[PDB]
Amino acid sequence: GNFSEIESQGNISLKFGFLGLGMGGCAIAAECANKETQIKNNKYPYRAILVNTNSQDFNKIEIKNTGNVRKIQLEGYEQGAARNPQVGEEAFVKHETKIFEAVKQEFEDRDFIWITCGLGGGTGTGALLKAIEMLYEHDYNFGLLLTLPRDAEALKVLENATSRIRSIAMNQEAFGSIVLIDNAKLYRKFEEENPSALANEYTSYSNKYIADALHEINLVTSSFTPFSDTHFDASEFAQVINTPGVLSLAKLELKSNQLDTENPLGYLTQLGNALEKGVLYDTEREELESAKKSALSIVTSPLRAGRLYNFSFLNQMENFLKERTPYVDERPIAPYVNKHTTKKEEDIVKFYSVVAGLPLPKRVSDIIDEITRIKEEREQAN
Ligand SMILES: Nc1nc2c(ncn2[C@@H]2O[C@H](COP(=O)(O)OP(=O)(O)O)[C@@H](O)[C@H]2O)c(=O)[nH]1
Repeated sequence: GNFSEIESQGNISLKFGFLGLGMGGCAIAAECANKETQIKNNKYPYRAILVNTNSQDFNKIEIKNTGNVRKIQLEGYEQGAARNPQVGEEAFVKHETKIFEAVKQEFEDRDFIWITCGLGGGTGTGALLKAIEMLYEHDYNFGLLLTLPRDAEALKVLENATSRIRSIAMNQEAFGSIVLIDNAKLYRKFEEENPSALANEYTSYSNKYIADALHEINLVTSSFTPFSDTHFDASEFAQVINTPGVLSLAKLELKSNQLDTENPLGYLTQLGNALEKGVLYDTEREELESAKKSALSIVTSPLRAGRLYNFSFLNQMENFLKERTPYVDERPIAPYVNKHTTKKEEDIVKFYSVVAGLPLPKRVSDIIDEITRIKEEREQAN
């Protein structure tokens, strides 16, 4: 996932600000913060505030960019394995001042704010609600970068995740989009992608994967030249990110030969399958049919551009997104062109879509059953 080439003649759309909450919540934000880029004067375009109980792992987290990040610790809350949300609630409150004071300065120019939290835990999970109130009462443009625990995480944990999802989904109107991350999915992906890899490389993989996923789209929307008036530039992007509800990012890279306008069903399926198999969490057609906003950017070389971006294509795409999200306000099928392209990736046609205003995924539903299975069986034994 190297962007050295693009970032050079490219540029970001929004200046994100990640508010870390808990071990995992800070692991991601920190990962997003420690991102060097070839952009114009700003190796580290992202800033973050790591808010978590004083632990040995948090006291371990390494930061590359000094000054763009600030660790905030909470005394007398070395919870640990306890994993009690309410506790994490008091902690954030008892230091509410010492925190916001750091948010009022570290984010004096952040177009958006990603409340990165690891659902299921106790610290982050608990403060996740008090953190939203803070950024809300102080009029900010924030979103929710949450992660869905896996089954092996045991009962208790799952109960915590579910507890907040419900609270969130019912107050989603009070803030931006919710970039849900399915740890179960990513975990199951890392096994396929790298079958030989060891379990000690997971987190790194995911964090570095979630960071690039979020960063890649932010870079694409404002690093290429449009082929027409239909745009999905920084301005439009900012919209999809401020719309309440879950957000699903999709990506698909194909070759010019593979892509056939005469026989679209061939690749359309892939795009339709790649759109269902989100980058961070799986989503079915049913859930997409209730999306408020959509967008699909196509990036390719200057030569394959004029040839590919014909009348038929543009429509075939307009129809694709159409059947996928019939109730979307507007379907900006904005095709872009990249001049500074490598002849190696010359015959490549990349896709980038962003579906917002989506309902809760099927995963959260499963996490409700896995908790039910346990509780029920725990009594079927009595
Ligand atoms: N993607 C990712 N998820 C994590 C990481 N650390 C923890 N998590 C997830 O977040 C959940 C809560 O763990 P953690 O954040 O350490 O608990 P907390 O510190 O009390 O908020 C776990 O069940 C994990 O699934 C991480 O580094 N990366």
